Amino acid sequence: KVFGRCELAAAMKRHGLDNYRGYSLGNWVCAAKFESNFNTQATNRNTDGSTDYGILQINSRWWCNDGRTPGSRNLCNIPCSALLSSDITASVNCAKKIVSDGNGMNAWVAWRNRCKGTDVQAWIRGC
Ligand SMILES: [Cl-]
Ligand code: NA
Repeated sequence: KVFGRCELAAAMKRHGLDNYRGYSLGNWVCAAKFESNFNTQATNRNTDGSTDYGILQINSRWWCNDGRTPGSRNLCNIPCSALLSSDITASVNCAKKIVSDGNGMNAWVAWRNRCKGTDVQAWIRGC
């Protein structure tokens, strides 16, 4: 599915992402907008052979097993296919692991380049 902004904010809140590890909800909405355009089926192939999956574009080099990323790890203990459903639970639970791993939300390329250092609370305005 492709979420609307406030619909996704509400779903992320129901999944406990709001203020997770101190990151307010707007951070997560901004990250999803710029990673995937709020699209649970988004995929992106990288020139290192890894792929980014799902609404938070979680990458197969470290976080999920797709069977095709040489020498990679699977720290979320899931197949990457689980990140390509319309239910965001697997993405949220893996994001919670990622964000607790030692670099916070800096693991997300789109967040660190396009969200961090902006007024991210604006992403939940009107919701
Ligand atoms: Cl604004
Ligand atoms: Na992997």
